[PDB]
Amino acid sequence: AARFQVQKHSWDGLRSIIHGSRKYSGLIVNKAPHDFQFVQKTDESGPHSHRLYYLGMPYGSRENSLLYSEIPKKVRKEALLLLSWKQMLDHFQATPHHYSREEELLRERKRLGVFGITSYDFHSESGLFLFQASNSLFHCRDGGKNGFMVSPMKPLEIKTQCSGPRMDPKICPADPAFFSFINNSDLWVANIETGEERRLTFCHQGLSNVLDDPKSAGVATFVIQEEFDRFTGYWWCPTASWEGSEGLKTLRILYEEVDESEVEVIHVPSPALEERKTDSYRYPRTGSKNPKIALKLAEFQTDSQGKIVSTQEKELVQPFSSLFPKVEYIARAGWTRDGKYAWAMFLDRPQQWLQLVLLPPALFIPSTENEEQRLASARAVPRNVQPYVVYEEVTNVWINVHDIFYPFPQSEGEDELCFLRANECKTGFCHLYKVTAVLKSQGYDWSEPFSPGEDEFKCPIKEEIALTSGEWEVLARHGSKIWVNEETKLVYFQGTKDTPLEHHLYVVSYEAAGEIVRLTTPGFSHSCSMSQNFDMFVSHYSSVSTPPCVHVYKLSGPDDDPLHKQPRFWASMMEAASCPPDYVPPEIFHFHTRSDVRLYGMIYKPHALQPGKKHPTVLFVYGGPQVQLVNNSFKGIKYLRLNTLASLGYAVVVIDGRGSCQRGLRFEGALKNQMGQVEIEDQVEGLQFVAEKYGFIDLSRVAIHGWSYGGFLSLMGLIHKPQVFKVAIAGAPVTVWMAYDTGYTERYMDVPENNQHGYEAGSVALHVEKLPNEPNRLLILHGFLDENVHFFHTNFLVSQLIRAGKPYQLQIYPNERHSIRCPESGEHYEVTLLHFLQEYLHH
Amino acid sequence: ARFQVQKHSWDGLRSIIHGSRKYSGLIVNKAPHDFQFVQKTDESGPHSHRLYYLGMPYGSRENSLLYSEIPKKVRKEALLLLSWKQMLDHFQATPHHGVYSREEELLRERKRLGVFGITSYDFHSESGLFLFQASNSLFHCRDGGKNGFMVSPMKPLEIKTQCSGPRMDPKICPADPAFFSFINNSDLWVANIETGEERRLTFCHQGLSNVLDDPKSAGVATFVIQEEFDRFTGYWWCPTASWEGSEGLKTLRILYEEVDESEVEVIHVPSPALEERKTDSYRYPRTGSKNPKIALKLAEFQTDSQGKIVSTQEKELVQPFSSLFPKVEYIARAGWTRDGKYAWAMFLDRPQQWLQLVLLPPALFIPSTENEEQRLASARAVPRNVQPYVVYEEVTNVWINVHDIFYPFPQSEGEDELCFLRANECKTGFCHLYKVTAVLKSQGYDWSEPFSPGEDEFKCPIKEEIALTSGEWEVLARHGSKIWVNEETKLVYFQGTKDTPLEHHLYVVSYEAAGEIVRLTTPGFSHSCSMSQNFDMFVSHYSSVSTPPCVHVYKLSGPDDDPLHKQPRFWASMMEAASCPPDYVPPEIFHFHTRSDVRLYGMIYKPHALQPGKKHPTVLFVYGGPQVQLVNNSFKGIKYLRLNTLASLGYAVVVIDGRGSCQRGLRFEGALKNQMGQVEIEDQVEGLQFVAEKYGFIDLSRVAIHGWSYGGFLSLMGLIHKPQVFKVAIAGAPVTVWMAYDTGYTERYMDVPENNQHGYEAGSVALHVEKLPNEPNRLLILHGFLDENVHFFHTNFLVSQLIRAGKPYQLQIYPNERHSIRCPESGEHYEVTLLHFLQEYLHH
Ligand SMILES: *C(=O)C(CC)(CC)C(=O)Nc1cccc(CN2CCN(Cc3cccc4cccnc34)CC2)c1
Ligand SMILES: *C(=O)C(CC)(CC)C(=O)Nc1cccc(CN2CCN(Cc3cccc4cccnc34)CC2)c1
Repeated sequence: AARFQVQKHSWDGLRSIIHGSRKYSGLIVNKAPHDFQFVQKTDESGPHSHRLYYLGMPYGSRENSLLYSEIPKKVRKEALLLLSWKQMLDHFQATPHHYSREEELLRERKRLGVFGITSYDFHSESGLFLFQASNSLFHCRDGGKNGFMVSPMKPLEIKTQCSGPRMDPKICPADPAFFSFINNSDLWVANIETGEERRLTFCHQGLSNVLDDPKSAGVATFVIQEEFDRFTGYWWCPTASWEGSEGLKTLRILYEEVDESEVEVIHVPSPALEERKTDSYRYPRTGSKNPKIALKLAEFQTDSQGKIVSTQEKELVQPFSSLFPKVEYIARAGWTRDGKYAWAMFLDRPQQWLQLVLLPPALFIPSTENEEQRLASARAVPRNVQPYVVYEEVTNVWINVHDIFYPFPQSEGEDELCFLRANECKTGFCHLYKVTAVLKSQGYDWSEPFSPGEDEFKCPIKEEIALTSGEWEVLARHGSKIWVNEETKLVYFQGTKDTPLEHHLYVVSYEAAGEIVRLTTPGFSHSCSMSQNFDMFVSHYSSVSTPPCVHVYKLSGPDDDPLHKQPRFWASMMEAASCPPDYVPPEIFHFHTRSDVRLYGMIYKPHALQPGKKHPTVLFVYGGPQVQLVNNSFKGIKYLRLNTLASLGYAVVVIDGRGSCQRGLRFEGALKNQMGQVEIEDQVEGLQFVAEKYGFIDLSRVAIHGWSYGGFLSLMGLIHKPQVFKVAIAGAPVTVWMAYDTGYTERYMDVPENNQHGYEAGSVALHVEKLPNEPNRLLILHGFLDENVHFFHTNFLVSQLIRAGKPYQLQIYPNERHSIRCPESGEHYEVTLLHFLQEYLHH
Repeated sequence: ARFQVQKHSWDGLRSIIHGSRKYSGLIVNKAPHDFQFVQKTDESGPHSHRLYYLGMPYGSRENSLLYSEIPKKVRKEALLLLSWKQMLDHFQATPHHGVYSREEELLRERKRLGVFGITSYDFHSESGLFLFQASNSLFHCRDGGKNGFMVSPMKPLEIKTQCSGPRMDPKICPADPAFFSFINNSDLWVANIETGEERRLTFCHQGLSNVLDDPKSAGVATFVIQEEFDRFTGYWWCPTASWEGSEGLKTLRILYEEVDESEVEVIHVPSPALEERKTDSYRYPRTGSKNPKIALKLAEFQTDSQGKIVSTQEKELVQPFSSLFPKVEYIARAGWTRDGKYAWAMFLDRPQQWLQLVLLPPALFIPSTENEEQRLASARAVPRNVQPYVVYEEVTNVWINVHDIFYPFPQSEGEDELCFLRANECKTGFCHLYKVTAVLKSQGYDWSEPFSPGEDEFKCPIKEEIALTSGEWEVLARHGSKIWVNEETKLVYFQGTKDTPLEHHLYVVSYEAAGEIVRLTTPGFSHSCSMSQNFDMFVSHYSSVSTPPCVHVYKLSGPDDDPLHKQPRFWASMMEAASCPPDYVPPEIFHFHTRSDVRLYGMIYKPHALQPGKKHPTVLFVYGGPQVQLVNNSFKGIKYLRLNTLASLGYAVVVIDGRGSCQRGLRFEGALKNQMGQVEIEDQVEGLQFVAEKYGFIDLSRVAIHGWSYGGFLSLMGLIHKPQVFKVAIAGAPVTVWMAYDTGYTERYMDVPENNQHGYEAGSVALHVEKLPNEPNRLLILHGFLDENVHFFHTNFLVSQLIRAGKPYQLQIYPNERHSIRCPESGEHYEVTLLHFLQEYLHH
């Protein structure tokens, strides 16, 4: 019956509430160990079965370092073993003073907040570790022949004569004496033992005008990093070969060569604000030119002493653009484990057609200006050498790039490739298939200019067995992977089989496809890392009510029944923090829309709730593709401010409407070509359901708040439902889809020329006449340095608001990119949110 | 008791502001300007003169070239309104969507030009040639002279070019109007307008793809020169031809500034095409950092009797500019003597406390060459009696204000001396006219021998220095003000504050027998005048606080034997004063004496329909910076209608010209030296407290402070230093960190940062955010995103500091505006926002 009134605090009152909420949280940000490597110990006398390597922030450190824990052979059943974190590196400052533009932008794109060592490459046979640290390259050795340290060793720096940063370092799998890196947009190798360095590619001239120097080798460009989650542009061949009678060893690297010549240039302000300068970006806006791309092959020869004797740039016998004319993007690439084939995952520009293509090294010839030498090379390419399209995925929705492709070893003289593949477009749910392609030879004259027909290189599919099926998903994106045991014929995977609210670890046979066994405990969402010996796994898991823990599990039982190996709790890497007394978990619910679609939501109930009270409500919204807000995992680290709102007496509602992920392609596909037009309808149905079910929602006092897609929908809510939403707080909103990039926008909306109606309807800056004529209903927030949702979106929205004579409030975070990382900015944002709601969320 | 302003809806405030601004859009940029008088030489015709000018008549959406006919006789008992005749037949001078090239766009911003169309023209009276920019190209037309006077609009002929990109700063050759000059891609060109021959004279710009590796320009005024020294050209035609060639060839000369910006810091400012998401690069000398390396050079070319360009030559000083003039940081001004015998330059040191006027004979310049032997031969051939002459030197412990008045007389006494009129402020601390005679005595120099000049090298003996004016008032010599000299009558016409600092008047004094100064303009108005070169007629553009501007033509009439006492007789009107709206109430000017016994002027907009015993919420509208006077007897309804609008809603509006403001002498302006922020607020608070005591209707518990640029800076300073005086601040385009501002402005008033760490720290509001309010809705920041003078950086940095100090703030940005709000939608939104912020938050 009655309306609850939030206590109005002074600004300094709100500062103390926010500072207190964070400072006395009873939770620490990014404390979990990660990037796990299991190594077996081979001392029968010793007490430890394994050493476990990982990245983590040890006790009395402010930065990530390389750590190990000892896994004992036996544990007391009636006792909880907390593994001690041992340092690998002796008192070593990995972080630079107070990063370069290259390292800074990479941390923004990989969503990395923590300081210090953020990744390492590891070679198990040799026990070599390789990593970036102190704006240089370092390495150390542990296990293998050398044996296991019992105290922190000092990491050996790798000296260079190169100018500028050495990026994306990787150990050569065939010979760990060698590693690769990118320097000034070109691929280099070095011998880590001898210290010899050698440039392999010569794309980057190093010209004074950078915009006249538009080619790179081995580099993932802006859209590939930001929209396709690929951070490398080169891949070591896993094997050596032995061509020529001189006894030389050949090592190979597949790399993407890019030319950004025709790609539009935008300027984004640089983080040194006092310098009043911008950085230049090759930013493909929707409908404009993406980079020109090709796959190429770098080869070098080595003697028995490890000297680099010769190097060669090799390219496809006919141009990439001739062989693969419909390919806009290379999503992924790699090699078969025998090095027999390079492979690439190719996408068309509409992102409705994917090909998995094998490329034999024999299809690549030496790069040359000499047309006669090139023709001699092309004449020598055998007729039986060709690309093989071993898999093709087609959809009328869009291809989500799935990272799961596992090719099995071939027999000698076998013209088939068996592989595991995650495929969503077949059933509309991402599932594991065992595929057998026949490598069909047509015979090709590579000396003639090439024009591929329909189904050029297309391999017959002899067999395609569903290992999984149903209205749930195998997780195949954004870090999710499979692990394959070829001894037991088992594939381990993560999925939503038990519930869309929880990630679980599962195992199924790929030989006798049948029973799926769950390996993780229901009531938690799990993120797992499996030992390459399939004897142990780590689970990073949480629930809405329980902060995250990291536990080590032993897979135990008879070796003759590997599918039914039992997960046994073994030891803890990190115990769950106490759920704070001031923190009240949200409650997950579900409802059916008027169209009988099931939606999940969660509610943060006003704290110390009294009956007969209607409370002012904040609808917290993301609502975009590739994200699920509502699941059974701990929200108090990333979304503490929602608990803070509930503590002051706001109800907080979160709805996963149509367009959100982990519900299949059809569910996500509801927003195709009509972003903005359907998401608000589901949000309002959720709000009305929560009001009817729970009874404490004041529908006369609803705020809408979100960031990025959530900022976009906050403005759309005020435009389409001005009687529902009293106020909107729009953080980093997309306001004009024509200003957003190719990779994201075209996937969901097509190009502007093909979807004028959708682009117009979905661009909030073109509908400012429908925004409120009353002041204090709209707050816009934006990081000045945002390289994803450019400040331009807010600038253009403001320009339109002025033209339409509409009021607005604005806050800028001058030192922030897309997400607020600095504590002062984060606190100021939260204080501003509390102040805006207390002053302006009224009936 | 407390008056409460009526609370309106946002759309209510939009209606009030939209209604108010109909009047301003009727009168703003309506005045004709850039006047040229030409006498008619036809006794049969009814007109004594044709008067050319720029104007936007009612209906037109752009400025065009116009003329009016001045009749020989007028009815004494009738007011003649002159007809505005078009020169150009249905011609769009404005480009498509009013989108100018970056060069033309930035020049309009720096010259404060609001109108579209033709904004300037070059005129050659003998030939009747007009030359002007239009439609991102160059045009010309002819009228008067040999050709005779048009009776209907002619079509302007475009000048064809093979040059790529804009042709900037076009000028007619005074010696030969067949030739004109222009700048193309940072180099000086000349062209023959009759033949169409074009020739590049300078080769500073390599045209490299990396622009930052291409840092030299010729003929160009750089960023600080345009923004802070009010100079928009970097070259000067020699007014005469010479004939030193024995093939009967004619030599024409151009003096030009060559600059090297190699060492100057680079900043990026967003470009006005927001959707392109790009910036333009600027060579921005921040205070304490490097200015451009500069030199004066000489471009020569030879022409035959048929007007063909036979040859060209780049010439430079026989010893480097940096050797001859080692303490010179800036070229303020340059030109020639009327006979072309000497180039001259006005040089400033880096502290801007030492100015030199220097003659440079063309003989001191030798051909540019890489060949060291040829250079030494050239240097040896320079006569020993050729040298620079420092004819005048101004020194001060305050600062040099660059005065545009330097009038060299022809050398009618002989070659040993130069007589000149000069405006000088540092001598008495008030800007006054002096007649100076310098002695030009050759020391004898071997120019092939290197020499480092000592103190007072080239310094001329001063034979005579007569004060033509004196007292505690100013001759106006800056920002458009000039003198006119009639050498027949020995009279100099000037504008000044002799009658009152509140009014500009036209005056005349003899430079032969300096004595009585005669005022030619009517008291009770401030006048802006244009004098005929024949001294028979003048125009006055004039207004008062109560009367909108009019433009009247006056005849100077009376006996020719007594020219000093010629009567100004009203002849005709170019523009009558508009009717004021009924709800426009003029502000009231007052003065008061500070506790230190300094007289300060202010004005008050009284709340409309004021009732006694009521205290009203108050807006202190502030600029408070150097080079500006807000309080004078001129019409404020064009630029400051919004102050009347505030008064109509029941706000009191107060304006105080504190110490630091101009038109009160160097000592008064000098009060803020090395301590910007620290004295201006004290005077603002004394003014406010005086107005509250004198007028009795000021609620001192409800005062807002509001200003733009220096006024934005002082709005923040008021909130920091006087938080109990100012309930709210609205800070527009504030300077928040003086260390981020430029060399020319900041060093003049504040020295370099290393010499004035205390003053820079105390005056930088972004470094004192801890003292800004912990209560919301006391601070509104406004800034144009594209501001190329007060960079958005100032607001961005202030916000970054406010966040770190945990302070609340409100922010509005004008994404499509540079420094000043030019778009009507932006202007309306600003004024609506101002009224909303005051109605909601100016309380208690
Ligand atoms: C704003 O909404 C934009 C721009 C930044 C689009 C307008 C946006 O969000 N774009 C976008 C691009 C690529 C991928 C995504 C979705 N990812 C967001 C980050 N997320 C990491 C993550 C979050 C929660 C839990 C979790 C658990 C395991 C691994 N990762 C995560 C992955 C999805 C959005
Ligand atoms: C802001 O205050 C800054 C930055 C834009 C300094 C922080 C500023 O104002 N700078 C500045 C630089 C050079 C010269 C000036 C002073 N001029 C301003 C324009 N003004 C034209 C003018 C205005 C009103 C009346 C009037 C009457 C006759 C002639 N001109 C004018 C001339 C002075 C400021």
